[PDB]
Amino acid sequence: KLVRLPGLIDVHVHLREPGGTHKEDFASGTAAALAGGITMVCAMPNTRPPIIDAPALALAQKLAEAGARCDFALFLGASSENAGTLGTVAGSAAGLKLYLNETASELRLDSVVQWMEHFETWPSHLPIVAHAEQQTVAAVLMVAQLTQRSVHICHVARKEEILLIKAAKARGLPVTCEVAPHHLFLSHDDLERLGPGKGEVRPELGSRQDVEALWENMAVIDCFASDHAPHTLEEKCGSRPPPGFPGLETMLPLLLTAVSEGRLSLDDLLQRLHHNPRRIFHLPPQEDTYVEVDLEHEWTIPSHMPFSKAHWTPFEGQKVKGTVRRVVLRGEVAYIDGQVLVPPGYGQDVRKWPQGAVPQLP
Amino acid sequence: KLVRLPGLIDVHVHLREPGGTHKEDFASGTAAALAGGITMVCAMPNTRPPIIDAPALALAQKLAEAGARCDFALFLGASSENAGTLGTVAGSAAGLKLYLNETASELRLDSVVQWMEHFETWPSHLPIVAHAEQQTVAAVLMVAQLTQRSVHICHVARKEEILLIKAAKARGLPVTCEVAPHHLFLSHDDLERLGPGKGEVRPELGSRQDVEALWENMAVIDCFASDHAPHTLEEKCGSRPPPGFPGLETMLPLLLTAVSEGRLSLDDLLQRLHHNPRRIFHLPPQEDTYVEVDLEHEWTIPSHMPFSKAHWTPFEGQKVKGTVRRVVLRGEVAYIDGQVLVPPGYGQDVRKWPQGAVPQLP
Ligand SMILES: [Zn+2]
Ligand SMILES: [Zn+2]
Ligand SMILES: [Zn+2]
Ligand SMILES: [Zn+2]
Ligand SMILES: [Zn+2]
Ligand SMILES: [Zn+2]
Ligand SMILES: [Zn+2]
Ligand SMILES: [Zn+2]
Repeated sequence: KLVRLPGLIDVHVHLREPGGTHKEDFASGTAAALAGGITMVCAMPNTRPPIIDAPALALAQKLAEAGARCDFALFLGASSENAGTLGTVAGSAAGLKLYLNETASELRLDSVVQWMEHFETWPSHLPIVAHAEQQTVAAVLMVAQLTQRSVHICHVARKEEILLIKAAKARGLPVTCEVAPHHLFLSHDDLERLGPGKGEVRPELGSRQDVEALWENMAVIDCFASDHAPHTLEEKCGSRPPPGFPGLETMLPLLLTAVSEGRLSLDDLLQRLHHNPRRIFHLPPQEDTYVEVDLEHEWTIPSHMPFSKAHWTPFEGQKVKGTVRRVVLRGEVAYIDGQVLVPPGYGQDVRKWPQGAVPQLP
Repeated sequence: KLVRLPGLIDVHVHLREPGGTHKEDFASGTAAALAGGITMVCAMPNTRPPIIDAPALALAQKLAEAGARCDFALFLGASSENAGTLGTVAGSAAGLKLYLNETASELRLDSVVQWMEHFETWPSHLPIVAHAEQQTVAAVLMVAQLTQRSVHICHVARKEEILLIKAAKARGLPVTCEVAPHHLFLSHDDLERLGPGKGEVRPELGSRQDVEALWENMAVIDCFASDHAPHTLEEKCGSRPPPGFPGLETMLPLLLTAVSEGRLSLDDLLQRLHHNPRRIFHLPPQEDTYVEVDLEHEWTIPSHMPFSKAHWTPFEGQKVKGTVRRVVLRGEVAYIDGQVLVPPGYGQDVRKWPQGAVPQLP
């Protein structure tokens, strides 16, 4: 009755530690990952302090080693000050994250010249991912070409963006992309229900035509990734709502529902949650690691999933068919039927495994 | 000084056992694979007897288990009689092989309707690969669409074929392809030297414009695979030369030379010899498995490589930069500097590993 899947990978999560641990920490965020059938996560650098230099990465690595319940890699973040300074630690990171749109954070880049500097100085064999919306996609693609290397575009959300990427792929350009579940399963039609606080996310929810274009262009999507971005309900409904949705616990049930409806195949899902994450980010296999899912059980998403400290979900009320029943991680039962059974600290930094270093010429 | 690579995969080898063991057997062919930095091979079904039914597959599996030195999967072959009969054994095979052009073998299909029957009856979640040259590529793509599934095109050799595949990918069609080293590193310009016997291969050597088009369209190539097709020199130079070249021992040195010249990157190589083979064929990781190569050593390909029983090579006289120094397979030293150190029978059928079954809906 159960379907065995390999260990799934989410290349885009915000786990809030250090410095935002009321929103989530490594222990709670990785519990949510395991409950969502995810055994490896790549954590974004917009923490407090942000992971923009070697001391901050060293702290984050120890916090993750002590708190993570699944395996992980940590991104470095590009800043206005750190181009040319990350060479000694770069290979220990998941990749470099460029935040190219609106942020108040120390990740703000004020000029395309700063993007060029990062593309020129970051080691050429290591991943670069970008938060790049609308015309920014075209702009960062131009920088990538000028510097003759690849780029991965995070959370593609619009017809405009997926068609631009499609055209770049048709020209043989080295660009990959990911799409998040909210941009496949929610739209403007849902803003009335969510309200303007809860509904706040970047990239914003798309029109129905945006959603339909992402589905029609599934072939262009290399990865699914949650952009798990936990904030509490008080923050989402307060005066200055921060953008982002929690998503680890709902991503796989939503996508399994689509598989059951024939909207994409099981293989299409596994390419996008396993094989393509591995190959774009050079992430190693996990021995003795698998996920068992039940595809027959129908349930309704509640007002909050059990594990994320966000303690809310924008998918409340959607009917899904697909449940995570058991997760085994490196030979140990990590999750069964609503209970996480590996402690904080069971998870490891995959970039420290011999098989997890990115291959490079001498 | 040495570069560590993951265990490379060759999805297209002819190992001649059962029934052609003067040309190669599992033990000699897998020794050649290991010496070429390959730790997993997918063996084609055009043996004697051909692997076209369950009894023949059972024999071949035991011969491979007893003789193979690296890990493997075995293809089933489509025949004019076996559509609808392979369902119980299909999941144990690498995939189904369709030989769509000229053959005298029991793999000859005489009608496109027989291709349709195979596409309709072979389990939809399992791989199908085709030997399809020139217009046959377009024809089998049509059959795939009619049956709404994917296909993988073997040894793409021509500008015509790579551009057709490029156009299909631009339309979002589920097609992947592989290219063999002889179609990247040899051309018509080499037929004078090779002669009409040794030079016989299918698909035939291309023009210089064919070769240049494959390089220019590297983005369209999903995999490299040798089409290792050993025949003895007596056969190649005799009255009725069979088509095919040996290639396991020369593939990686040729491609490492191209990497050293900047013609493609190390990552481009590893996508095509590791990640994409894994994901197209659902081949499992190999624990504690890696290849160490030396990129500085220049050498000239001799008149025959050490291991293949073909005892000749069409690349004789080419200068290469790139050598396999050490192979470790599942924790054991399998090859060092010209000596194979695992015995016949060390290799295993990866389709019998729990992680090597192709995932499917219940
Ligand atoms: Zn983002
Ligand atoms: Zn991302
Ligand atoms: Zn994000
Ligand atoms: Zn890799
Ligand atoms: Zn062939
Ligand atoms: Zn092939
Ligand atoms: Zn062949
Ligand atoms: Zn797979």
